[PDB]
Amino acid sequence: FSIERIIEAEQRAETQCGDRALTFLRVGPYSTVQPDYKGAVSALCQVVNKQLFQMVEYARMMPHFAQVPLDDQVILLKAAWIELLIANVAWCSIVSLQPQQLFLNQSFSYHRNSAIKAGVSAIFDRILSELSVKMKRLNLDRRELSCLKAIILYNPDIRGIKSRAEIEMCREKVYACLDEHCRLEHPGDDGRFAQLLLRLPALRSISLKCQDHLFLFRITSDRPLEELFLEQLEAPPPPG
Amino acid sequence: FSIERIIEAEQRAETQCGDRALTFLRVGPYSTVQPDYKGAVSALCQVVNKQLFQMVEYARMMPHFAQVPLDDQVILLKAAWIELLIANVAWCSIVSLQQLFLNQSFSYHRNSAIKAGVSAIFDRILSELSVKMKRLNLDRRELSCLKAIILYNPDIRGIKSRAEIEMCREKVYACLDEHCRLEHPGDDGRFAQLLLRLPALRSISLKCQDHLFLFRITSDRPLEELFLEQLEAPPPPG
Amino acid sequence: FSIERIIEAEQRAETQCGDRALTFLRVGPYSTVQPDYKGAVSALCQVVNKQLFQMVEYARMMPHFAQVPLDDQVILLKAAWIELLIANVAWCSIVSLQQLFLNQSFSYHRNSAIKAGVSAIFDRILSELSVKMKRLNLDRRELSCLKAIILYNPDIRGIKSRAEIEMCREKVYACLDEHCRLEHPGDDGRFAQLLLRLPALRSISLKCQDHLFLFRITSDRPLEELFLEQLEAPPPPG
Ligand SMILES: CCCCCCCCCCCCCCCC(=O)OC[C@H](COP(=O)(O)O)OC(=O)CCCCCCCCCCCCCCC
Ligand SMILES: CCCCCCCCCCCCCCCC(=O)OC[C@H](COP(=O)(O)O)OC(=O)CCCCCCCCCCCCCCC
Ligand SMILES: CCCCCCCCCCCCCCCC(=O)OC[C@H](COP(=O)(O)O)OC(=O)CCCCCCCCCCCCCCC
Repeated sequence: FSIERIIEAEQRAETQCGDRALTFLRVGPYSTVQPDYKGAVSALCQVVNKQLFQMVEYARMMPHFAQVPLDDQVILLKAAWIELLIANVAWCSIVSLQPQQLFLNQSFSYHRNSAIKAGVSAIFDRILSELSVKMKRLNLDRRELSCLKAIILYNPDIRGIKSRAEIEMCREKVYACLDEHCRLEHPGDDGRFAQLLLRLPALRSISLKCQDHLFLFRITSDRPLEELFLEQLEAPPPPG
Repeated sequence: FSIERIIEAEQRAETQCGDRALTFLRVGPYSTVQPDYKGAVSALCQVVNKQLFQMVEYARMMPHFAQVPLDDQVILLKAAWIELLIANVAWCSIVSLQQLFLNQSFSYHRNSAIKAGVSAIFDRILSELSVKMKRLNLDRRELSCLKAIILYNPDIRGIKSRAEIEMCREKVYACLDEHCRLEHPGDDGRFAQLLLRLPALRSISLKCQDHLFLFRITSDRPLEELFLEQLEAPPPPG
Repeated sequence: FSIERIIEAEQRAETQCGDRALTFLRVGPYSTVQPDYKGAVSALCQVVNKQLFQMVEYARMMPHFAQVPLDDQVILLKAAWIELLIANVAWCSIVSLQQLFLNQSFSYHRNSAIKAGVSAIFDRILSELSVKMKRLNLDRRELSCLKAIILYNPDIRGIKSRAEIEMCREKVYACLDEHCRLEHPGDDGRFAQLLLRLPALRSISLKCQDHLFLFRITSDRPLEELFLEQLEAPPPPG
C-alpha cells in the first residue's frame, strides 16, 4: 500500500486494456444532438467508454478494492467515475496552459470554439481555471495526482456501502502517503497538504455538472451503469 | 480470520462443553408455569442453559473477541444471545420441512406452542427463517457468517471498541461475499438477500425476549454477571 | 503497541530533551499580570514550556503518531496538551497527601494560588484528581494509559485520520483493561472508574485555559505553529 503501488495500477490499466471499452455513452435516436454532429459526439463517447473500461481494471488492481464485497465495489465506481475522468483531463490539460485547449488524452483535444459551439464552454472553462491552472500553479506532480484520485475512489460516505471502516482506512493510508510525499519533497510549505486537498471540492462540483449535461443530452445507455460495472468486475481481466 | 476458523469455533464449542450449563433459565416457585408442565418447561430451560454456556465458549474462540475489554465482551453477548440461539433453531427446523427443532433431536410440535400462547413466534420462526433459508439453499458456511455478523455488533450502547468490532464484522462480510462469488457464480443478488434475514431474526428475537420476562422463568441474577463470571473463568477441555 | 511501549515514550521524552523548551507561555507586554509578580510567574512559564517541548517528543514517539498527517498531529497536540500537563501534576501532587507539584521538586502552596487568584483550580486538581487517584491506588502504568487515551482523540474538528486514531485509542483500552484486571483484582468495576477521571480532567483543563487567556501570558504566535515547527524539525539526541 504505497504511492508506487497505486501508480502501477494506473499505468498498467492505461496500457494493457487495448481497445476494450465499457459502452455507457453513445448517441441514439433520442439524443439532443444535431445530426451533423453525431460523428463527433460519438467519437467523444468512444474515448470515454475506453477510459471507463480502464478505470474498472484500475480499481481492480488497487489495494484491498477486490476484497470488499462486490456490491460495495460497484457503488464506489458509480460514485467516483466522473471525478476520476475529469481529474485526468485536468492533468493532461496542463501541457498547453484564459486557456483554449482541453485534453482528454495526449492526442485528442478540444479548442474553446468547439465547446462554445456545443454550448458547454462554462464547464470547459472551470475545468481549466479551477483545476488545471491551480494544479500547475501548485506544481502538482504525478505522485500527488495519484494520491488525490485514490482518496476519491476510497469513499466511505456513500449510501448503501457495507465496508465503511475498511474503505476509510485505505483512504487514511493514502493521506499518510500524500503527507509523506509532501514532507519529503516539499518540506518548505507545511500548508501544501491542505491546499492539495482543496482541489477535491472543486472537482466534485464540476463533476456533478458534467453528469447533469450527460442526462440533458441523453447519450447514456438504457442499461444502468451499475450493471455494466458489475459485469466487468465479475469477468476476468484482459490480457494484462 | 476465515469461514473455517469461525466454523471451528462453533463446532468445538458444541462438543467440548459436555453437559456444562449457564443457569439463566429456571422454573421456580414464583414462575408463572402450569405445574402440570413445570417439568416440561424446566427441560426446555436446561437445553437453553447448555446452549448459552456453549455460546460463551464459542465467542471466546472467535477472532479477536477475547481482546476487547471485558465489559465489551459482556455487552456483545447480552445483545446477541437470543438471535444466535434462534438462528440455530431456524437452521435445524429446516429438516422438518409444524415441528421446530432446538437440537438435532429435541423438537416441539405446533400444538405445543398454541398451548403456551407462543404460537406467533413458532409460526414466524419457520415462516420467515427456516422456509426462506431452505428456499435460498443456505449452507453452513453462510449461517456461520450470518451468526458472526450478529456477534460483532458495534452499535450497542456502552461499547468501547466500536472500530475493532466493526472491523471484525466487515471481514466477515468479505468472507461471506467471497463464498458467494465462488459457490454461487450466478446470482449477484445472493449476498444482499442473505443479509435480509437478519432484520427478521432481530424482530422475532425481540418477541422471544418479551415472552421471557413474562413467564418469570429467568434468574434473579442479571445475565451480565453470569457471562462475566464464565468469561473470567477458564475453558472446559482446552 | 503495549504499555511498555507507551511508558518508554514518556520516560525517554522526560530525560533526553535537557533544558529545551517550546515558548508558548511568556509574560508579554500585553499581559494583565502585575509587574511585581513577574519573576515568579516567568519561572512557572519556563517549567511549562519545557514540559511542552517534552510532550511533543513524547507524541512523536507514540505508536502511529508520526505517520498520520502533520496537520492531524498538530490538532491532536493542541487539543490534548493542557490535559496531559495537568494529569502529570495530579500524579506528582499525590506525594503531598497542602502542595501542588509540577515536578518532583517544583511546587506551590495554596497561598501562592490564593494571591494569584487561582485557588479554585488549585483545590479541584488535588481534590478531584490527586485524592481520587490515590484513593483508587492508581499506578504509573495506568496513568500512562489514561494519557494515551487523551492523546488519541478522534472527535476533534478538522481531523483527517479519525479511524486510525480511534483504533489507537481502542488498543489502549484493551491494554488498560488487561493491566487493571491483572494487578488490581477484586473489582470488575475498576476499569470504568478509572475512566471517570477523564471528564474531570477535561473540565479542570478548560478552566486552566481560561486563566491563561485572561492573563495574556501566552505567545503572539499561535501554538499550532510552534507544534508544527518542532514536529518538522529533527528530534534532540533521541
Ligand atoms: C472525458 C471528460 C470530457 C470533458 C469535456 C467537456 C468539454 C466539452 C467538449 C466539447 C464537445 C464538443 C463536441 C463537438 C460537437 C459540436 O460542436 O456540437 C455542436 C452542436 C451545435 O448545434 P447547434 O449550434 O445547431 O444548436 O451542438 C450539439 O449538437 C450538442 C453536442 C452535444 C454535446 C455533448 C458533449 C458532452 C457534454 C460534456 C459533459 C459530459 C462529460 C462526460 C465525461 C464524464
Ligand atoms: C431455543 C429458543 C426457543 C424458541 C421458542 C420455540 C419453542 C416454542 C415451543 C413452546 C415451548 C413448549 C413449552 C411447553 C408448554 C406446554 O406444552 O405447556 C402447556 C401450557 C399451556 O397452558 P394450558 O394447559 O392452560 O393451555 O404452558 C404452560 O405450562 C405455561 C408455561 C409457558 C411455557 C414456557 C414457554 C417458554 C417460552 C418460549 C420462549 C423461549 C425463547 C427464549 C430463548 C431464546
Ligand atoms: C503546570 C500547570 C500549573 C497549574 C498549577 C496552578 C497553580 C498556580 C500557582 C499560582 C502561581 C503563583 C505565582 C506567584 C505570583 C503571584 O502571586 O501572582 C500575583 C498576581 C496578583 O496580582 P494582584 O495581587 O496585584 O491582584 O497574580 C498575577 O500576576 C496573575 C497570576 C498569573 C499566574 C498564572 C497561573 C494561573 C494558572 C493557569 C494554569 C496554567 C497552566 C496551563 C498549562 C497546562
